[PDB]
Amino acid sequence: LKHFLNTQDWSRAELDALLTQAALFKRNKLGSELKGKSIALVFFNPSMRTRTSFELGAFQLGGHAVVLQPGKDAWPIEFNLGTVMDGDTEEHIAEVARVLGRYVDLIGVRAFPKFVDWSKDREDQVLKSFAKYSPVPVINMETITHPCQELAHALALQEHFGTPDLRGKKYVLTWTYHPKPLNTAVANSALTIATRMGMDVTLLCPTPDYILDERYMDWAAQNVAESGGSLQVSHDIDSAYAGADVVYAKSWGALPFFGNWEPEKPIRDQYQHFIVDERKMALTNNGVFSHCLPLRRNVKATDAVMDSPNCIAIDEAENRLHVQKAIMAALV
Amino acid sequence: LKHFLNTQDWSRAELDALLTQAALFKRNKLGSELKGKSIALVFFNPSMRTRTSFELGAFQLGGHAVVLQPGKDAWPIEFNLGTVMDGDTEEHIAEVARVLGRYVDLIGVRAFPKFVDWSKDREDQVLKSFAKYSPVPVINMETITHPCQELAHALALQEHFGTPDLRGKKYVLTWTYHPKPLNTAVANSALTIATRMGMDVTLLCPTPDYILDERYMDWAAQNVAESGGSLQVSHDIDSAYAGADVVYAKSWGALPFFGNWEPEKPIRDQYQHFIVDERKMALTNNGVFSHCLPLRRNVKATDAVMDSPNCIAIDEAENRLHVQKAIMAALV
Amino acid sequence: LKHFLNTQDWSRAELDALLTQAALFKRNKLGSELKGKSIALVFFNPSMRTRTSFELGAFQLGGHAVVLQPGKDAWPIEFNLGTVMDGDTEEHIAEVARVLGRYVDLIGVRAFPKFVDWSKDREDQVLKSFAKYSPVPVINMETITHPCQELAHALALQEHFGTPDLRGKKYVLTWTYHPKPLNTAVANSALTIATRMGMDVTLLCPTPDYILDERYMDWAAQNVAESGGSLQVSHDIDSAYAGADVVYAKSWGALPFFGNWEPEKPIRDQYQHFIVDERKMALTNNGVFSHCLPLRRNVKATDAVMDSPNCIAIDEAENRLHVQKAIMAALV
Ligand SMILES: CCC[C@H](NC(C)=O)C(=O)O
Ligand SMILES: CCC[C@H](NC(C)=O)C(=O)O
Ligand SMILES: CCC[C@H](NC(C)=O)C(=O)O
Repeated sequence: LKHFLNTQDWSRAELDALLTQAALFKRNKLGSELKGKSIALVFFNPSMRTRTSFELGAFQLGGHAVVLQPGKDAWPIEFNLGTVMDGDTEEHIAEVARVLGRYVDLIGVRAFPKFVDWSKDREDQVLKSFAKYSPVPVINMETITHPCQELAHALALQEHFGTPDLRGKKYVLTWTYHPKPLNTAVANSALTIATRMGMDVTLLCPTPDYILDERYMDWAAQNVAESGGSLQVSHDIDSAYAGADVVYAKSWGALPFFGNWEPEKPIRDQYQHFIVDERKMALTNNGVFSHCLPLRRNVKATDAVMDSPNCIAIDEAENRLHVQKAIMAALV
Repeated sequence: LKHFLNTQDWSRAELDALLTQAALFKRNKLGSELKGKSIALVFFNPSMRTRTSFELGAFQLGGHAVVLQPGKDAWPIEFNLGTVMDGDTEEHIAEVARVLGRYVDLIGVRAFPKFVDWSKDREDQVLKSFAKYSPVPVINMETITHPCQELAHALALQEHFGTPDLRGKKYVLTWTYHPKPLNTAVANSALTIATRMGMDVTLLCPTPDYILDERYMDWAAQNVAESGGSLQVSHDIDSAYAGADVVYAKSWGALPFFGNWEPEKPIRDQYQHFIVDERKMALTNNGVFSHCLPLRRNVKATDAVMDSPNCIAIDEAENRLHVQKAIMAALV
Repeated sequence: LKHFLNTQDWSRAELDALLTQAALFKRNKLGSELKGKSIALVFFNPSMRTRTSFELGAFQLGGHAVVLQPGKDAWPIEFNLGTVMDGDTEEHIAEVARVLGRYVDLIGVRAFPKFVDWSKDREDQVLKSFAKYSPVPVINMETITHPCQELAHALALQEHFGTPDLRGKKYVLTWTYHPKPLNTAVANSALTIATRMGMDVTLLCPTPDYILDERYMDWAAQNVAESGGSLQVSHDIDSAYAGADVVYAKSWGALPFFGNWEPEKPIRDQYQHFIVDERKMALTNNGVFSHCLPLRRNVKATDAVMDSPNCIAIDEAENRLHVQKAIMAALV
């Protein structure tokens, strides 16, 4: 059974095929690839673009999406095995996934980490459990990686540069400020796809404490050694931005401070200058800027940067619809 | 770009065309005016009729509605310009409207005032922001006016009297009781459409403090001088109801007490007799009664009045579906 | 006007026809029985299977389901007659049902008892009110009985035994543990359909305090005297399970302790051994086990029992989709 849990699990040929079908769907939006079929969109956290794009995608391909929110409308779910369910959870994922599998043709799941202990969050328990127990394909709508965002992002880049081959371009994945510590998911994904596409990647972040999990630093290393690109970690703003072709910002809490954010607060607060403004973007080679959204203006990026003709965030956002339809079509 | 923010922005010819198409859709409900198209229904407050009627309307015309609730499922939105987003809001309407505009063909928005300061609520910031930043038509699903309700109401009246020409009829817009101070939106809208239709309008309310915002009193004045009707403010029940052809009730907090409801509580509480009962309706010329709903029985109107054959509230409620389909068809 | 409030209200011929159409829909899922039609699914409590199955069912038959949650998105509703609505409820069911009746073709309603006073919960006020005021057919999505579950369950049994005639088989409806007192709805329904199908039924429960409401014990008595089966109440585990062909578990709070659960807590807590495990199921005649779900593993039933090839709960869950489509088709 083929799932869409991570682009890393797919071959470059399969990913290229997805992106191409995405471009094709962008040209002809209505189709019958999902006629009479349905997808259950399970959300354990908030969403605007993901819920909307998947729901419309199913509709445009002749299918139907059922939106579920455990703890809100659906019953809370237990994932640990062999435990006595006398707590807050009403049913086990074993039953949930099997039941849904009798109703729908695809299952999407969004579940952010709990931020109490990275040792447990990094195991990707919710996603793996759905994939384990579901008799139908499972799609990652963001857990500790955000693969649908990776493809929307990659397509937007290929569209901007007018070619599927991004090798050569200097890609800068920069950390940015936010009053709260966030998920590293989008950053892990950006690092993964940027290297898989063979670009010259630079992970710009405040201090070594903000370096991503080894799992992704290693995926990136293997991707580079096979794509022809390169990976580099930096803590100097100006040097990183210089000559860049692409700048992708994202904020995230330092992994070493999981379950202990009290001391990390003052640390991030002294790096508010990592905000993407005109000054930094001027150091790039007429490079493009993007963010996965939602974005806090004048915090993560300035109004000027967001309204700049070089900001392709809205195009990347649109592409979420096209890439997802390609993913659903490929899995059914 | 044409939007449906207020009937006042539309010409009488355009409004007559909408009402006619509404009547046509009421005769033939299934159509293809929205085939493959979609509308994002953004709700910042509760709704039963609006969400249901729009959702079914999109379905019946071959399209699909995506229901969103910022703060509930979708991310909270910021509307103020050039501010530092380090508060409760995650993204700016600038991005929200542009992203949705890449997904859907129409955007509906419902956003009640905050009731903290009428000076800010009356600016209609949420609605204006969507219309400003959206690349697709925007529809007012109720903010400080309720135009979809105006047309459902007008159509119901034309159906009751068997003619589109309502000139001559005596229309009474009466305030009614409610334990809490409410939005003036429906009252502002009733005053607007009743005069636009050229009826003899009387705004019956407890005291001068309950008179509506000058903006709408002025719209009404201009509507009368062009429709042939008339406007009048009254504080005497019996005289107002006498010979009336239509009685539309609605409760609302006195504008002069915005952000300071403590002292207004005892004021409204001494006017519970403004409730629409058999006695008052008997003073009318076999007139009809209606309310936008939801209605608190034995508080706003008595059970007898609600179950009276002269109460057309259910018909007006149904018309919300037909008028809205006419609006969506006209905007696409 | 025909509604689907309880299987008891339907003749055996009509129920047999529903089950047959259910089997037919299971063979050919896409149809046009609800083309252009819609159903309003009103939920006053949580749901995963019910919301999903009804929503997909409407879609597969060419219709559309509108999901509503009073108090969450829709306005709170009042059901008592002739009262002054100055409390938490915004509108009366009289208006709600009539308005929905102008929009949709069917109305489903789920409303659990309040658990404050069985004397009032047993009156089934919400369901009866919808059926009273709605101009369109009403469907019970679970209140104090769960008829859609009854048919999904019955069909699963007929499929397992390879015949619609279940007479002769020994059916055991056993109470099970749960940290909290639950609704008796599913148990009342199981007792009702098991006897209506003419099986040898045994209601196994801890003490006489856990016996179901007389209303259902009486329905069962009348069903037996007409179906040829038999009814029996038991408090001895091993004797009940011995030679059973079917074992259906469900937990519920003792009716005599409604509104006074404090003292019942220690009572249920001393019967945790009523859990359905391998030991008990081994006493059966290679019998099948099922539960309506959601189920707490290692509390209501053990992991071994749930993963046993004799557990048909997933099949019963799937059947909810098929039986419901048969119900909607029959009512339109
Ligand atoms: C697109 C994912 C956004 C989510 N953002 C927040 C602010 O929680 C995150 O950081 O993963
Ligand atoms: C149809 C709009 C109803 C809303 N009512 C309440 C009670 O908030 C209002 O007064 O504007
Ligand atoms: C299928 C109905 C399940 C509901 N369960 C809970 C746990 O509330 C009940 O006991 O009625």
